[PDB]
Amino acid sequence: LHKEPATLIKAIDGDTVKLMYKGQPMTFRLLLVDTPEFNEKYGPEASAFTKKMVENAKKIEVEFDKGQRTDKYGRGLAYIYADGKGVNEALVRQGLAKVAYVYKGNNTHEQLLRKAEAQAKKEKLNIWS
Ligand SMILES: Cc1cn([C@H]2C[C@H](OP(=O)(O)O)[C@@H](COP(=O)(O)O)O2)c(=O)[nH]c1=O
Ligand SMILES: [Ca+2]
Repeated sequence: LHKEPATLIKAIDGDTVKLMYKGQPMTFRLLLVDTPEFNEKYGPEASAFTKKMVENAKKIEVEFDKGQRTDKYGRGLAYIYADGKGVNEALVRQGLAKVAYVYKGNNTHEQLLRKAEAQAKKEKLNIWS
């Protein structure tokens, strides 16, 4: 897989973000994770965490997996990085997302994220509390 440039347009919630990618505005949905919706428990904390991560970043990158790059809603499906750090993994590591929506052929970072989830669950963090 390879990292490509993008710039923040706007934070949306825990696992969606609006980015400019190849010069066009797109909503991105983070692969392999699921944050609570804003109205659910840890929803607000998940949104705040992703917001801080992407807003503070000097450099946002998007990384597509091997499979479909857009979902049925026209959202881009990617791993997103903020100053080289995985947002997807950071959320799971902090117990603010669950590994989820693991579809065959877009699952390159599955095992890396499951290892993160295990540590968050061990630490009883947030969702796992
Ligand atoms: C993360 C992801 C979600 N989706 C679709 C599946 C779910 O369809 P449904 O809307 O019919 O439930 C929805 C979950 O996204 P959200 O968790 O943002 O709601 O997004 C994909 O198709 N591919 C993906 O990789
Ligand atoms: Ca969600």
